[PDB]
Amino acid sequence: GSVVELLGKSYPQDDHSNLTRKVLTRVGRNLHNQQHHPLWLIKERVKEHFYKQYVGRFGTPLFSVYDNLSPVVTTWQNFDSLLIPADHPSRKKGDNYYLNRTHMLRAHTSAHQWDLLHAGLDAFLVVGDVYRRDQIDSQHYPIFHQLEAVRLFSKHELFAGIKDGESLQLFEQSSRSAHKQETHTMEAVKLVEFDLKQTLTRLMAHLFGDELEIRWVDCYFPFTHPSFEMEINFHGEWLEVLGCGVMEQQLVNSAGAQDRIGWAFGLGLERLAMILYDIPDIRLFWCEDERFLKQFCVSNINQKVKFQPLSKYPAVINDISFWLPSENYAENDFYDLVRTIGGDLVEKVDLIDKFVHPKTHKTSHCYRITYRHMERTLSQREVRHIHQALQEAAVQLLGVEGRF
RNA sequence: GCCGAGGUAGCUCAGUUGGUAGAGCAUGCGACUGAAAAUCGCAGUGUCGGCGGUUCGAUUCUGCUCCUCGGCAC
Repeated sequence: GSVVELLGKSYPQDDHSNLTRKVLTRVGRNLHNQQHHPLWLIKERVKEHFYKQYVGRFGTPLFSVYDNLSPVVTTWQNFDSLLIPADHPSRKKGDNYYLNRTHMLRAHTSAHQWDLLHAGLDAFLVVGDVYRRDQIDSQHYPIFHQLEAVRLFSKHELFAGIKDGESLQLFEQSSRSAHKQETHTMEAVKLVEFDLKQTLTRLMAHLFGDELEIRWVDCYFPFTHPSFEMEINFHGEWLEVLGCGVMEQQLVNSAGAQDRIGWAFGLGLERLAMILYDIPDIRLFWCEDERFLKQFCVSNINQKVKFQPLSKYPAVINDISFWLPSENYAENDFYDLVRTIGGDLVEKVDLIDKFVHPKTHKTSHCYRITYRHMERTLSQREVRHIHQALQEAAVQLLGVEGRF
């Protein structure tokens, strides 16, 4: 192509330019907004915590969210503004999706970190979709989303609530130790790290509970100094969820906060929403079968769910109707006998009709049992025995008169 | 980035030693039922992944690509 139009804009090409048809379809999909989409939950699920938990100044929260931003970011943005050196590994063409040499599809939300600073925000969140060209397996995929967050602080406030003897210039000419920026102070550092570590420890528990195995491991980031990587154990093996550290000053000073300090952090909604929901193969996140997108109904974000596998095989539906016996009979009783008699491979049951006979005045119910194996395709003959093993069981043990 | 397996009716797949293709589950009408299910009778469906190539003729053979799945690995 001579050019490529993405969002009311067309971009030239070159040996950098490498966007595939496949990938491209996705862009603008903005999944972290399909409301009842796991990814979105984690957004308010996280948007909320911060709303309640923090509010600097009056009733205006300090963490102002941005959930709809242009993935198509310049280059200076995604790399340069974050002090990322030239020829740095992560600038490999076969890792990033470039439109042209100077414009690409943000590899990380950390790309906006600079603009927002410059602007005026001193505290914010950015939830979006990002791309990274790579494999496609259980835990990796062309496209995913990130929730990034950032907070700054005032020199007369970082400390403040301290034995008010202001002999604490939030930063000097020291030196970069594996523990602080050459232009930072231990007291200042140790604090925000606490806040950053703090805010995060707090935020996690809120989401997961307080029975989560979590630790910090030291790491590296071109745009943060003390860098830590929050990992979370579950299933027996420790998994990872985010990246964070204080903010690199140069980065800040360059922007519009020559006299401030702060921390940044961005997490992977797929990662979180995967443990928090027991969805194993990231890919599923792009499934459309009701059997999926719905498992995440709930009238409350903070509510919890536990992914039901979901077999991609022919289902074999049968119906069973019976007249109800007076006085004793509750729905959940019949839902268990089904799940008891030939259960384990039922997937779903629905009440498809409540008929109150006009003359006998006896009630009838019609349940729709959706048989469906997870490994093979089930035959009518294989099933029926099960269904039948419920017709002569539903009677005896439930006290119904079987319309069959 | 590399190595292997594949893209065929809604879903899962089989087949044609090359002459435009099926089985199970699902779907539609009839009977039965207040309405269903099961049951019995009848029926339908696919540009057989996209582009070229060998051949009288390809979904079946070759060459490329796109996509999917898996295994190794940056």
